[PDB]
Amino acid sequence: SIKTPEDIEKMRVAGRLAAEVLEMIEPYVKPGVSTGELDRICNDYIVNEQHAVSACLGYHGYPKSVCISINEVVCHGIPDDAKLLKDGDIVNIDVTVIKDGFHGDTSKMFIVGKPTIMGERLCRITQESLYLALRMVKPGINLREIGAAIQKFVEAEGFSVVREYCGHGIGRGFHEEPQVLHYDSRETNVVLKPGMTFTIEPMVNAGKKEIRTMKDGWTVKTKDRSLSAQYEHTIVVTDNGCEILTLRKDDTIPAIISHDE
Ligand SMILES: CCCC[C@H](N)P(=O)(O)O
Ligand SMILES: [Mn+2]
Ligand SMILES: [Mn+2]
Ligand code: NA
Repeated sequence: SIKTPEDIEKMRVAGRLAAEVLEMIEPYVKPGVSTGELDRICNDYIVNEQHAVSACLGYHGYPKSVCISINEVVCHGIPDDAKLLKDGDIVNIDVTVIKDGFHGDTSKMFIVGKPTIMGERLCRITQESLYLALRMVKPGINLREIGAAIQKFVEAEGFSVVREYCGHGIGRGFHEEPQVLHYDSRETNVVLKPGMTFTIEPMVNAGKKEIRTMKDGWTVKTKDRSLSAQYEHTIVVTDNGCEILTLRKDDTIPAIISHDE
């Protein structure tokens, strides 16, 4: 659907809150901390200070407030008090908050302690794949072209793109049309129009693209157990580009990307 200026302003607020959760949690992502504790810190912040709510809790039965994925875990990892972070771990914390009826969905990678060269490389390339997609967003561009560009870049940099999960429209609904694939698919044919709001969240594997879903129905891992990284931003298509609604202080791209002169 096409969001009204009123809807978009509410999404700016929700997106900002989701981003602030990631900015807040940063210092706590240290060796020795449990993902369960990280989840509590995030949830307490969302509820007690932001006065919002996690869109994750109860969603299709999801048991926690945020998703925390480590190393070979591709996405939707479930916070656990017994899972401790250690040196070299690459960790994704995926936050989705609902505020004033609208969603803000975003995630970023954190590297614990001493980084490993490939771990840093994978995260760097993954974020750049997201940035490349973001710089392409504007009315007239087809989602298929965006997916194709992400895949071309990721593969050109020696990595692979997960196919089973994708970006998505977002608003009063957590996941709305359309699907935002991060690869070139013949199924995709959506011409972007101003007012559309959706996420871009490429999952990149250091090894092969194949994944495997654990018994809990949420935790997804790389089939070859290679590392997997992901970054996600919620955006709104503007008349001449896009506006990132979940930008953080550490992002190295501006919130508004216009293609004018
Ligand atoms: C509990 C569901 C988590 C959904 C993720 N935020 P995404 O939509 O980025 O995959
Ligand atoms: Mn997310
Ligand atoms: Mn999402
Ligand atoms: Na991972």
